[PDB]
Amino acid sequence: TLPHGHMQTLIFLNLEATGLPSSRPEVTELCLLAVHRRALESQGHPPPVPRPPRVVDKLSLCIAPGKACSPGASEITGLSKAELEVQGRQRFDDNLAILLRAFLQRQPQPCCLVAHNGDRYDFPLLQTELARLSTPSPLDGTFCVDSIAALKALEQASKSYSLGSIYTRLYWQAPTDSHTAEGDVLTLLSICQWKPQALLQWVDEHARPFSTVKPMYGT
Amino acid sequence: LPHGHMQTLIFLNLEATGLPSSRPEVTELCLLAVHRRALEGHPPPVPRPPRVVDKLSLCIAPGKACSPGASEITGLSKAELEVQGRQRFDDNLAILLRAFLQRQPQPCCLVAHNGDRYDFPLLQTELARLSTPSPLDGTFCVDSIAALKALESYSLGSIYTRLYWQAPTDSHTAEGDVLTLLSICQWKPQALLQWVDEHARPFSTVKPMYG
DNA sequence: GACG
DNA sequence: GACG
Ligand SMILES: [Ca+2]
Ligand SMILES: [Ca+2]
Ligand SMILES: [Ca+2]
Ligand SMILES: [Ca+2]
Repeated sequence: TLPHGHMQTLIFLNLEATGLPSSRPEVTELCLLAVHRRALESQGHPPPVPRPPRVVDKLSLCIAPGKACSPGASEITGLSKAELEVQGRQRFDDNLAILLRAFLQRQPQPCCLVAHNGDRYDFPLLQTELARLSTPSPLDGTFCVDSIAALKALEQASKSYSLGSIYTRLYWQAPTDSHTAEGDVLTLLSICQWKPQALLQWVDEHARPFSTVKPMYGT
Repeated sequence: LPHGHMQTLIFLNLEATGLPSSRPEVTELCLLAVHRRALEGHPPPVPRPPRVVDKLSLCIAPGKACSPGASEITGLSKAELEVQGRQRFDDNLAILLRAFLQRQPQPCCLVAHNGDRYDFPLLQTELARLSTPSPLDGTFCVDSIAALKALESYSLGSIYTRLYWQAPTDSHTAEGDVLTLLSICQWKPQALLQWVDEHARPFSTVKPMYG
């Protein structure tokens, strides 16, 4: 049975940040890739890496963080507080929320955000970020799900579950453009398309309200 | 230097229900915003995109059906966009576009291929029906066709293949061709910037495609 | 042209 | 572990 009905659109979501949870990191890059459920509802071996649906909305943004990028974040992601400021990137701010709001508003409701390790990373982090704003959270009315739980579940029914490992186990290919918000969100879409009807249903079953996610750290 | 140095280039691409004759409406819109400073052999390797870009890509339900030609080459149709729940070109889109523009240093200059004859007049027509003040007012625009001529057929693909001695990909998706456009524009970035600064014109002076 |  |  379904806790909240059928999610009308899935939003694959990926972030880059200044470091790992222990460093109370900040967002530096954010990608959203909105897909309607019909899009998710395969010939050959190894299985062709699936084409993205023809109809998707994509938002990819760069974000000046209020603190330095740890050296680790800098070398994996290719970003730095200093370069984003050279390119005049604005921070995680009220206008970024209206933007998110308007972007989310264009999607059939309700939404379900899907991030890889989202339960331990992107969600709580996004939650922390948004809590600083005075604009109402534009996420409070969405649902979320962590695609590590999904892939486990799905593979089980037919080992490492990091992004690339799964993508490589599934497709016998290397993921491209790793650690760019968009780059890795696409690879995430690829593995979620592995069994669309099965993932799509696993999502409906496990979706939970974003507002019940705890912030990574406090103010 | 009529309008100072553009701080942001926003490469712009659309899909639509057809060609100007048919009074088209927009079905797909893609914006690729690159800061000025992320723009400052043989055959030349296709250039890479800068690490820092902002991208917005949206499918839009048109009010009129697609012409058979527009469906053919774009893979889109009113019915599909609708059944998949795409909203119209509405006030919220205007609010979204604007929020996106607000994140860039000014002045922004739009860049589109044959934009003076297509995209710009088309967008202006779409935006004139809205109660929101246009988010594009105060922006600048330029036609990458004039740009590429001045720098050197001038179809998008012709140019790409002529500069990089190889084939484009992902045609007639708003994003597919916006990326292509990005490449040929970075063939000679510095020369491009200088020409853009020189020929940029206020979007708000662009006549509507139709009324 | 050259844009869909 | 897995997220940067
Ligand atoms: Ca991630
Ligand atoms: Ca990543
Ligand atoms: Ca075009
Ligand atoms: Ca196109």
